[PDB]
Amino acid sequence: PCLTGPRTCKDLLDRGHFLSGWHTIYLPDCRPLTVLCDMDTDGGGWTVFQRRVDGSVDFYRDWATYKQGFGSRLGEFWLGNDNIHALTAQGTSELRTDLVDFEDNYQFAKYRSFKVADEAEKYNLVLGAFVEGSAGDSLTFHNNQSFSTKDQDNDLNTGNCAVMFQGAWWYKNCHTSNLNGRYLRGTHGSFANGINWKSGKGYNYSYKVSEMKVRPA
Amino acid sequence: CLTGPRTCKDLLDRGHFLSGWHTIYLPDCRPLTVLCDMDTDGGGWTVFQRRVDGSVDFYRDWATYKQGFGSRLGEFWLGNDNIHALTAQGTSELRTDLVDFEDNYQFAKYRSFKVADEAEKYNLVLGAFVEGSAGDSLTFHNNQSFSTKDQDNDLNTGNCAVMFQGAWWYKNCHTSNLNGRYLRGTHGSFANGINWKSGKGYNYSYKVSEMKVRPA
Amino acid sequence: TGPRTCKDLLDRGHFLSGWHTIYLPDCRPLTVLCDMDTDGGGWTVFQRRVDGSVDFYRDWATYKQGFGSRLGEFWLGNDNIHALTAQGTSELRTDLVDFEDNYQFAKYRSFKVADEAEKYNLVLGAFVEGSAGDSLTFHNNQSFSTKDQDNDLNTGNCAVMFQGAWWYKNCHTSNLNGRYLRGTHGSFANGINWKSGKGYNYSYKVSEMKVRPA
Ligand SMILES: *[C@@H]1O[C@H](CO)[C@@H](O[C@@H]2O[C@H](CO)[C@@H](O[C@@H]3O[C@H](CO)[C@@H](O)[C@H](O)[C@@H]3O)[C@H](O)[C@H]2NC(C)=O)[C@H](O)[C@H]1NC(C)=O
Ligand SMILES: CC(=O)OCC[N+](C)(C)C
Ligand SMILES: CC(=O)OCC[N+](C)(C)C
Ligand SMILES: CC(=O)OCC[N+](C)(C)C
Ligand SMILES: [Ca+2]
Ligand SMILES: [Ca+2]
Ligand SMILES: [Ca+2]
Repeated sequence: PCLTGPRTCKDLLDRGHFLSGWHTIYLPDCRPLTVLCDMDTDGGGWTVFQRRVDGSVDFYRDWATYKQGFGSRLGEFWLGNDNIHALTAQGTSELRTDLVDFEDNYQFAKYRSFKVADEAEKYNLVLGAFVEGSAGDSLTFHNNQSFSTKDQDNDLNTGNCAVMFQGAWWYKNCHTSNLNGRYLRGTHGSFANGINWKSGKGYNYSYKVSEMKVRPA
Repeated sequence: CLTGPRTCKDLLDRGHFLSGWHTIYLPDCRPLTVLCDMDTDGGGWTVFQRRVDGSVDFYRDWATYKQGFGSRLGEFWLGNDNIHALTAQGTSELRTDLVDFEDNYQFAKYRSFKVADEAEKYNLVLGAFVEGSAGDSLTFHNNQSFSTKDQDNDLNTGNCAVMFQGAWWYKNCHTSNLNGRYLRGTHGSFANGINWKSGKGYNYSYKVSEMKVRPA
Repeated sequence: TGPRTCKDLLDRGHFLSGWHTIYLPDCRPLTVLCDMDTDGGGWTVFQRRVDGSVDFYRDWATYKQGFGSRLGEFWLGNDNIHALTAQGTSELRTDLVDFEDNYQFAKYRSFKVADEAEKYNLVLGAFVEGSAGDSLTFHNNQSFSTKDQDNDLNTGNCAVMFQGAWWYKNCHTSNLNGRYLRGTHGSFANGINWKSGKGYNYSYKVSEMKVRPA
């Protein structure tokens, strides 16, 4: 009953589910997990692990919360670090980042591979090559970095990157990207604490939509 | 049934951490797709009422409140038969969540909450106010049949549901009216909005409202 | 056996609109959107525009298999729409909203689309009623045209001029798969347009196309 069923969003597309939405796939350890499949963007078949859309969900959360995931299938959410690792351990998944502004401009960025280690390794980020994408690289800077929340500081910054830029991320010292920052709605005066992608709209603009998704590379 | 999930609390305990529509099995093993709020106040809440944008007409008749109405994609009332079925084993709390148009949030938690069957006209059986920023505006409605425009069971020589375009355990008539008209903030009209008297009062209609239960 | 249509589901006490799985006459599952509210309820919805978030200017293979998101806009796909209609008599119905929240509709006694061999050909009954007027009878007995597949009768490219897919003739009175232009637009007839409704220069806020047994 675990071997009958699907294991990625790509499988489901291959089996003729053409509509984006929440489907259940089976983890490599046979745990069933209800994921969001984007069956439309760039060929379709993407499993979506992060999604901001309207600012309705608090993303300024603690380690246990980022661990297990939070939010709503009906809106915004983080799939959870255990799940993101589970999905990306064994094998090779490409990463697509899709973004939108409040002026309705669509941007993206695409990476060759994407993997996060387990909690023992603080969900460490293993990033392949920037392939292309009109949003430009603002993730490579964050390669080989542990992931930090406000209540657990694993960055290379003598202070707390998560309290400062008000998010949660593979911070370094601190970031060129902050997709789990505060939903600030466009141009903001405050520094780099919005849904920010430095090479995109920069440190003072917070996107309307953001999605981070994976697909078997 | 029986092994599977009985409540939204079960589903959380079993590792569904994301809010959303899941199917649970009632005290009678009838399968029921409900909305689980896996986030608020510990999570594990089954949500039976939701206003969010004003897209759904709530000024409806008895048969409609009976069976429920609305959309999983937005606003809805789970239906009185279902709400009764859900709280029959009268040991589950009520939380009322409310958001204004400046994103200021408020709430009100009650220690038990139960509605009788249609025979007893979905009478409201409410426990104690425990805590909450909304102030308490539900108690006043304890031990009262539920009325809709076409089924007048209030203590008011007229038709309360008509006079406040809603449906409720109306007395004479109300201090709370969460099924009233989606009036969008301050309104001139009297007490016919999504109103909670002790909250923002008789002339302010909230942006969001949710009524949810969980086993104590 | 189980759920053949959204009407079945309503008859079984699913009163809330939303995505349910039903069983096509071949017995293939399909998760469809049920509108359990409008005009008695029990409608299976095969098209929906709501906010302009999804690109509808797509190619034949894409309209074939469907595209979009259960969370928003989408086209159920022509194979599914054919599967969905052909076997029985389903009764089309269109719901249009303009930006001043004015509501209009049209209803048709029957609605069917042929298979891909016949170019998903539109086979349409008579106008029952509709305050939107009738901007679709005009399109009866016409193959589907995508920007990349031209089967229209303007030897120019209808789909390209107006950017959308439809059973185009020479060219259109309705264009519900056109560009989400947000109300009044200067460009000609390339929005979400229904000619007898708010005409060739207004693009609705919402549009839905849904079917139900007669
Ligand atoms: C991820 O970051 C870690 C730090 O947490 C990086 O580890 C460091 O890697 C350098 C070389 O890249 C190591 O230097 C080597 O070791 C000896 C010193 O004992 C030196 O003499 C050798 O010549 C060699 O340079 C360094 O020791 C090491 N630091 C730590 C803290 O272990 C690691 O390289 C990063 N991983 C990737 C794939 O980038
Ligand atoms: C930080 C965060 O995730 O919010 C919850 C705080 N808690 C669990 C201590 C009440
Ligand atoms: C008021 C309301 O809930 O609508 C139902 C009335 N009827 C009979 C037209 C369906
Ligand atoms: C709109 C709705 O579902 O209730 C009225 C019933 N109708 C329209 C079939 C008479
Ligand atoms: Ca530090
Ligand atoms: Ca009375
Ligand atoms: Ca031509």
